[PDB]
Amino acid sequence: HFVGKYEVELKFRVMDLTTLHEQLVAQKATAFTLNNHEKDIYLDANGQDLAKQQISMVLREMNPSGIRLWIVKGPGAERCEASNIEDVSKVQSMLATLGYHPAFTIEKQRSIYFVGKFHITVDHLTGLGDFAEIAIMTDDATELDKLKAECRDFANTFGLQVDQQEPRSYRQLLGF
Amino acid sequence: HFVGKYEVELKFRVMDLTTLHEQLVAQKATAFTLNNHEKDIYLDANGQDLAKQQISMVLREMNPSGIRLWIVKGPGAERCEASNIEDVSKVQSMLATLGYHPAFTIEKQRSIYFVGKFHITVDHLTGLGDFAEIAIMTDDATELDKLKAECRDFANTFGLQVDQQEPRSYRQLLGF
Ligand SMILES: Nc1ncnc2c1ncn2[C@@H]1O[C@H](COP(=O)(O)CP(=O)(O)OP(=O)(O)O)[C@@H](O)[C@H]1O
Ligand SMILES: Nc1ncnc2c1ncn2[C@@H]1O[C@H](COP(=O)(O)CP(=O)(O)OP(=O)(O)O)[C@@H](O)[C@H]1O
Ligand SMILES: [Mn+2]
Ligand SMILES: [Mn+2]
Repeated sequence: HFVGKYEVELKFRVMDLTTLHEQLVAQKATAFTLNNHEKDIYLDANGQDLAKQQISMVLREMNPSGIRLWIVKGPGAERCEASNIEDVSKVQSMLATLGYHPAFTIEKQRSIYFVGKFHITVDHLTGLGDFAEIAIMTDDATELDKLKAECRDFANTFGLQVDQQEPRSYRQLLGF
Repeated sequence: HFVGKYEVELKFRVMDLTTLHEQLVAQKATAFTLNNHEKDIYLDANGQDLAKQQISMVLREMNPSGIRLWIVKGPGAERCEASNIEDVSKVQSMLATLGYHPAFTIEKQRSIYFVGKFHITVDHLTGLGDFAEIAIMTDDATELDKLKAECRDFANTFGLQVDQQEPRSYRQLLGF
């Protein structure tokens, strides 16, 4: 379900979890992972070299699913690739050797559902509240156009409205 | 078997493969991989940033074992860390995003054996000949001299003499 170099996404603040969950129930959404605590360590060079290029690099641990990912996001906000990793500390030390060191951490509760080709990701962050992201994976930049708007069609059928859209990343929201 | 941020290693030209193999049987070596094709893609930044720090970074595929490794050697002597990865192409693209691109590729045939704490590799490189590496990984910097001396003793035991020692790396031997 996670194949491709691009994650076409639309993110929204969620005003009621009840109606969101009813729609998930309505549309026969498949649960992939539910209520995982996700801890994301963001790494950068000592002069913020990656952020100066619109790139984020993260080591993510998700519990209790046990999933560990190395993620490189950017440049831009569709480009995203990740790799499952066995050992977060081994990868972190290897990256430190290359000059990347922890810069900050973002924690969240996350659930991920599927409806056909769409991912619906439901997040809760301590300060900030509830969010949902509609996303579609692709490997072909030559098809990015259709997908977004389609995340918009799906989001339109889903009760996630423009007035609630949130274009900022979590690092942007948190001042990192 | 492959635990540590330090790797003590001695590489030898092999003048007599028959003696080496006969000693592998006599010493009850266990084969970890036999006659694998190993393709190593060396990666660096456009300005050779890693080489300038005596760091090498490799994505290795070994067939038919199916082992895939991301390896960061250095900076300088005796430092090496590796992680298993599921997909070379995927990590390669991730590293390309960070600015590291294929600089050159080395191919070889390699068998890897264990005798107690020691690793013995038997390599053949088409333009160059037959080599064997004797190696021990550790996290402890205080024993590196002892371990290297143990490797040299161990090697003599396979008919690999002090005078067949090869301090140059394959990348150096191949003009990279
Ligand atoms: N279990 C899994 N296996 C493989 N890849 C996965 C995965 N779970 C997620 N991914 C991939 O890794 C990417 C991670 O990106 P996101 O989770 O969207 C960052 P985020 O925390 O939402 O922050 P942002 O809004 O601040 O950018 C996903 O787009 C997806 O492609
Ligand atoms: N299956 C595995 N799991 C984890 N680590 C491994 C592994 N196989 C090998 N490694 C580690 O990664 C290192 C890779 O380095 P080498 O294979 O020595 C590069 P090389 O091709 O020999 O050229 P060189 O001449 O520069 O040494 C190994 O020495 C080993 O310590
Ligand atoms: Mn996201
Ligand atoms: Mn070697």
